[PDB]
Amino acid sequence: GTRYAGKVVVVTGGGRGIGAGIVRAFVNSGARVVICDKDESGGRALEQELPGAVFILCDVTQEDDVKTLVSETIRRFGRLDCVVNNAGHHPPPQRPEETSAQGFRQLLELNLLGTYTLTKLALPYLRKSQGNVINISSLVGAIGQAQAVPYVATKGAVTAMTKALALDESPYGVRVNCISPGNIWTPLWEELAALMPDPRATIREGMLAQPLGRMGQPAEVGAAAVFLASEANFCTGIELLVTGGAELGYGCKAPDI
Amino acid sequence: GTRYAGKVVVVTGGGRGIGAGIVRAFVNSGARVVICDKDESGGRALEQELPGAVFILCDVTQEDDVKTLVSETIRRFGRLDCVVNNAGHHPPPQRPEETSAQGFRQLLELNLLGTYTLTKLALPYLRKSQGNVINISSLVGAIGQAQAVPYVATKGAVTAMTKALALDESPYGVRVNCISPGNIWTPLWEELAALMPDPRATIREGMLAQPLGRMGQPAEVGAAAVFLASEANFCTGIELLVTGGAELGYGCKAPDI
Amino acid sequence: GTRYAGKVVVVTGGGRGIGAGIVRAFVNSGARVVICDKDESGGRALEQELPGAVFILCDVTQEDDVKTLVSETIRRFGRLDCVVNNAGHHPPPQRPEETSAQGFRQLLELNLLGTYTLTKLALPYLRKSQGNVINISSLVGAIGQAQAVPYVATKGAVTAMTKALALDESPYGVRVNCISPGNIWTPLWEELAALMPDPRATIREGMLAQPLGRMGQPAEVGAAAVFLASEANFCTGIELLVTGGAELGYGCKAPDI
Amino acid sequence: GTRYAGKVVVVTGGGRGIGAGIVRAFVNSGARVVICDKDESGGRALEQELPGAVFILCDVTQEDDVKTLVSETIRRFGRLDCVVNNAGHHPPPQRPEETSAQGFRQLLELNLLGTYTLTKLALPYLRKSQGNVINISSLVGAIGQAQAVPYVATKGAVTAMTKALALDESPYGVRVNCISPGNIWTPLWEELAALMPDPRATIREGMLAQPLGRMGQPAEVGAAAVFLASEANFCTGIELLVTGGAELGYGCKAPDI
Ligand SMILES: NC(=O)c1ccc[n+]([C@@H]2O[C@H](COP(=O)([O-])OP(=O)(O)OC[C@H]3O[C@@H](n4cnc5c(N)ncnc54)[C@H](O)[C@@H]3O)[C@@H](O)[C@H]2O)c1
Ligand SMILES: NC(=O)c1ccc[n+]([C@@H]2O[C@H](COP(=O)([O-])OP(=O)(O)OC[C@H]3O[C@@H](n4cnc5c(N)ncnc54)[C@H](O)[C@@H]3O)[C@@H](O)[C@H]2O)c1
Ligand SMILES: NC(=O)c1ccc[n+]([C@@H]2O[C@H](COP(=O)([O-])OP(=O)(O)OC[C@H]3O[C@@H](n4cnc5c(N)ncnc54)[C@H](O)[C@@H]3O)[C@@H](O)[C@H]2O)c1
Ligand SMILES: NC(=O)c1ccc[n+]([C@@H]2O[C@H](COP(=O)([O-])OP(=O)(O)OC[C@H]3O[C@@H](n4cnc5c(N)ncnc54)[C@H](O)[C@@H]3O)[C@@H](O)[C@H]2O)c1
Ligand SMILES: O=C(c1ccc(F)c(O)c1)c1ccc2ccccc2n1
Ligand SMILES: O=C(c1ccc(F)c(O)c1)c1ccc2ccccc2n1
Ligand SMILES: O=C(c1ccc(F)c(O)c1)c1ccc2ccccc2n1
Ligand SMILES: O=C(c1ccc(F)c(O)c1)c1ccc2ccccc2n1
Ligand SMILES: OC[C@H]1O[C@@H](O)[C@H](O)[C@@H](O)[C@@H]1O
Ligand SMILES: OC[C@H]1O[C@@H](O)[C@H](O)[C@@H](O)[C@@H]1O
Ligand SMILES: OC[C@H]1O[C@@H](O)[C@H](O)[C@@H](O)[C@@H]1O
Ligand SMILES: OC[C@H]1O[C@@H](O)[C@H](O)[C@@H](O)[C@@H]1O
Ligand code: NA
Ligand code: NA
Ligand code: NA
Ligand code: NA
Repeated sequence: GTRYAGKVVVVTGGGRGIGAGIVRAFVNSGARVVICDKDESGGRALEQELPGAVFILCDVTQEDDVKTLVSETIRRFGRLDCVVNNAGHHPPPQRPEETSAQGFRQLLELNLLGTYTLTKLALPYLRKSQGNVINISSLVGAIGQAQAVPYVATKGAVTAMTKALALDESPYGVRVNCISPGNIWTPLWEELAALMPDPRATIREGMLAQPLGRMGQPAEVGAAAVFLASEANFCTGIELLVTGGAELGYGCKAPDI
Repeated sequence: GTRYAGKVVVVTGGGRGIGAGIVRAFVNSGARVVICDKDESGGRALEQELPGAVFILCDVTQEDDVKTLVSETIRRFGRLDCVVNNAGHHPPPQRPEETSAQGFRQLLELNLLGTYTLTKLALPYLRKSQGNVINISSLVGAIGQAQAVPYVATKGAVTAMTKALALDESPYGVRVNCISPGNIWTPLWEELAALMPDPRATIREGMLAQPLGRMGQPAEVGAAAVFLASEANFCTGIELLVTGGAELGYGCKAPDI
Repeated sequence: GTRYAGKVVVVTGGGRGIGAGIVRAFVNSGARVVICDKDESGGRALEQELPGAVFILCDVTQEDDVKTLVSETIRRFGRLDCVVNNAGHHPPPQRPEETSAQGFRQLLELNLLGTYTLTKLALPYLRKSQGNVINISSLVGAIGQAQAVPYVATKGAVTAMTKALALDESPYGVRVNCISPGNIWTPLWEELAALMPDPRATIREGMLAQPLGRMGQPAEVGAAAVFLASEANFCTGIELLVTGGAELGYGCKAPDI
Repeated sequence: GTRYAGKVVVVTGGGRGIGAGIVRAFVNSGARVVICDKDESGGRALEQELPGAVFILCDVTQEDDVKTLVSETIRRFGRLDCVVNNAGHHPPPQRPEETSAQGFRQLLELNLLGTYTLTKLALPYLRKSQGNVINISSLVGAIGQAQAVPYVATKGAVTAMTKALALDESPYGVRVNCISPGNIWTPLWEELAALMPDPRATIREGMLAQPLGRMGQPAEVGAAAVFLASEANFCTGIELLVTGGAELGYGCKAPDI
């Protein structure tokens, strides 16, 4: 309850799923948390539930929303120590020929440029506090995924951007790291599975993609985020895998012709 | 002179630098090559110089230019076997706070979406020929670079997109690979160095960033591209490093406090 | 003080350096710790200093020493939750032609087979407790190091072995992870630097190999180990980098000929 | 037929499987090849079949055999340009608790130290010719494999050793690279499958572990080796994946508990 006491954290997309798990983990570590989300429902309830968390409506694709998010965080709490760029989306499975450049641009706006924009506006305050940035990327940025060309590209960009910014901000004492989750059971996972012919079979395949035989939990991503913020003082530019071992070994991906 | 005989290759940004080296390597392997570039000067001369290469003016950020590039390649040569997505740019060094979302969008349009667009329009023809895609990414997508947040992000996206598309096109027999060059001596390298306070010192630092103690040549990237196209039939989704060992070992990147 | 309460941890090479930092971190988390070392001096003092830590003399290259280490841990504390395989050595810099197969075998015995042997003897007890294995590898297993062919090979083996065992033990609920430190200021670092022509210059080069501009501390590796043991329940087979960003960007490793 | 004309290549384990494919590829490129193998049957026949290849009986675990291999290569052909360290073995699947330290030592002797020993004895001659080293590692050194702790560890060591030696030999102009094959259809693959309850099912699983839906061929590893030797002059310390995409995407490796 004291690992991150006295610190102020902003979590984007904090109203449900991984983001809400990260919010809870930081509150449990003693921090004050600003929950950013484009939707009011989950985040407002979380603000009522958790002493030490407050909700600010903010769409990270809207630069003026993000400017207000940062200025209100500083006005209300007087410092900013950690930004967790969690807001993002995975579209339904799409074959490459079914994608469009305009859909790709829109997904880049959320998954990549929203992370870029908040980070940029927050960095002057993170420099003052020797704070840190945590980006939520994805394992599939590293290893690929089927029927997800735009999504995979956006997460490869987030992971690479994390390393570039880590280099640039290292002289100023600001660490920049990312977490790459694998299959985490969240409302997005449940929504995507419900679109499939056999949702239950899709969910079973998702569980068995991990050597551990289950999906991950938001709380497990949250613990990884609290570690990076509060105890990983010699880590910058890392990609922390929270995947249950999905990237390990041979599997079903499809004699020598 | 026969490793890729009878095949038809499109090289974007083929008028100078790495692209021209790739053009030359494919012509030397027996292929017919379409040189795409937004600038006429280098590519037109290359078409006069090389029997088997022709020049088509085409800005890869302009979807209708790219549509015409593909339709003219098919009209003139009757097949398409390999697309090399080489067109790209590295801006001058820029501190993160000096970047803009709009500059970032513009660089994504070239380095990422131009590659996406040509690949999409070419894939129906590559399926017919069991052809392949070669994207020119960058080592710094993998390891980061200072003062280059947008550039690094675009190359992380290209490398990840390569793996996603490799998965999607594997059932159709179309391989998708990338080359990640390190420091290659090209007109872009020379132009960026000339902007620096001490261009000669910048160039010396660039040479010594490699264990091999020199920069790479366009011809060396070209040989790697010809290998991927013509002889790497069990390679898909790989990132072929052509970096002189820059990613190896400890170096100068900046007692325990 | 409660994150790992009630748990029992064995740390090899725990008498000084990173190992002692790991011992301290686990004691501070509420665990009981068995300090294994081949030398009595540091570990015996640490046992007097820390309530909750005890010292067992044990050379991890001697199978019967390791058998007794495990049986005494169980006899004295009734369970085993975590094994930290930290014992290892880095020889002085050696050019490849100055190495020997017999020196290579000896270093494999310590850095690789000692880790293998303790893990094997501990796994029946870790299965009962759903415990975990933490191996201390090295960044240079991943990126290489000059004048260290045998050492680098042993750490590449440890990191790979970690992933293999993670796969094998996943059905039994036992996680297997590794930490790859970069330059950590330890008595070994100080001893190796003292052998060099200009020890102070060697130490300065070591600090500047990190974007953060300093070396790491044993306490920072220890915090990473406590995270992996106590809060990383969806992590198995990962390589957690604790390197200060040394693997990022271009540096001094040595125009196109 | 001229890419590697006038050059002299040693291939260990060249009598069958991948090694024989590499021998054939180098002969087809114009090189003279010394086939090293511990067994006479395949290699002697290959020497009769291929003008430009000769067979030398040599067990790479026996230092005096390897000394004679190098001295006879120089005596008979007057130079040495490339060493391909292909000899190696994969034991039958073994659960971790079924392995032994002594079995692990024996596999290290072949897969790791045999590569080390030939490389060491060859390097004085490779320096004179600005030649290169190609080690045959494995994809599973990078991603792990089930029931193969010793094997995986040996290949992680080979890949890491490749990078270390690349650093050390870069000032002398000698490149050191590795190839990491995935599932390649070889007599070893066929022998291991025949040990399983349902060999045909094991082979089908092996094919489907690749997005390409087949296993690789020795000839495909051979083409990769010829590329590294003859045309990859700015590549050193790389790991060239010849895996059919097995490392890409999610698969079958085994809702959030
Ligand atoms: N669930 C997984 O398996 C998984 C795996 C790897 C990575 N990720 C990443 O984790 C993050 C969270 O995923 P999730 O599964 O929890 O998703 P989710 O859809 O359950 O939750 C996302 C939250 O972000 C909010 N959000 C979306 N767009 C926003 C915007 N423009 N501005 C502000 N808030 C916005 C949503 O309203 C929602 O509350 C995403 O970046 C995702 O790419 C998820
Ligand atoms: N030079 C290096 O060290 C280096 C290193 C790693 C990666 N790369 C990548 O290699 C590629 C080539 O780089 P280079 O150094 O040869 O650059 P360059 O600037 O010398 O050549 C690039 C060529 O692409 C053309 N081009 C640019 N924008 C275009 C567009 N919109 N449409 C069509 N053609 C366009 C240019 O006119 C030029 O002829 C780029 O993708 C770059 O990111 C270069
Ligand atoms: N210091 C670094 O920069 C660094 C970097 C990366 C990895 N590592 C790894 O971290 C680990 C600890 O390194 P360190 O710098 O603290 O070294 P150190 O030499 O300061 O401490 C090592 C400890 O292990 C003990 N030990 C050695 N051989 C042993 C054996 N056979 N049985 C039992 N105990 C034995 C020593 O007596 C000593 O107390 C090693 O595995 C090393 O390879 C260190
Ligand atoms: N087959 C695959 O799927 C695969 C995948 C990845 C890596 N590899 C690696 O490729 C290499 C070749 O494998 P393969 O499948 O062709 O095996 P193989 O068993 O079919 O052929 C190996 C050859 O090496 C020889 N050899 C073995 N021990 C030797 C020794 N001590 N001295 C000299 N020669 C010796 C054998 O007699 C044989 O001719 C090995 O290093 C293996 O680990 C193979
Ligand atoms: O959101 C999904 C996902 C999964 C793994 C990742 F690493 C990641 O970043 C996101 C997801 C969920 C459900 C799905 C269902 C079918 C197909 C794809 C699906 N993807
Ligand atoms: O274009 C450059 C570059 C270098 C390495 C890469 F891997 C890459 O993709 C591109 C470059 C050139 C010259 C420079 C000069 C100063 C700073 C950065 C520079 N970058
Ligand atoms: O022990 C050293 C070391 C450094 C980095 C690592 F990643 C690692 O595993 C071990 C070390 C110390 C001091 C030195 C001094 C000179 C040369 C090498 C040296 N190596
Ligand atoms: O030799 C095998 C192998 C496979 C993939 C690799 F990447 C590698 O280095 C070696 C192999 C063959 C057949 C098998 C059959 C069952 C289990 C494992 C098997 N392994
Ligand atoms: O909807 C799937 C899961 O999403 C998670 O974020 C919630 O914490 C779980 O209660 C829920 O089962
Ligand atoms: O401008 C730098 C270099 O660019 C390369 O693309 C050209 O082939 C070289 O002739 C030139 O020296
Ligand atoms: O010897 C170098 C360093 O080693 C570390 O393990 C100790 O904790 C430090 O007190 C010491 O300065
Ligand atoms: O035994 C499996 C395969 O091994 C390869 O090395 C041979 O070239 C093939 O003819 C054979 O089918
Ligand atoms: Na509240
Ligand atoms: Na022409
Ligand atoms: Na004590
Ligand atoms: Na012959």
